[PDB]
Amino acid sequence: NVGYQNGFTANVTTNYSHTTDNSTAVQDSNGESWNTGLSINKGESAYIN
Amino acid sequence: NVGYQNGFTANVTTNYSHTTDNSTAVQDSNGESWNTGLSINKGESAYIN
Repeated sequence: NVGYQNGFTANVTTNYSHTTDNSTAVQDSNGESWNTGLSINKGESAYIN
Repeated sequence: NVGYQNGFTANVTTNYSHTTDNSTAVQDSNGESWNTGLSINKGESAYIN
């Protein structure tokens, strides 16, 4: 960066950084389910008397 | 960083830090489904009279 801060001024900055990281989690689940069902057979679909 | 401000300027910085965090999450779920179905037998496909 350069600029006019009471005359000329200028600066050169450099930087570098390093990270380590570690984490942990758990998870649950509990659920229900329903179902129905129908079926048919066309031909011999009914009886009589 | 080095640079110019009314002469020579220099600085050297070090920096370090530590972070910890914890979190929860709760998720509901609801849904429906439908299903149709067909079958046939090639060979003795249809009875006649």
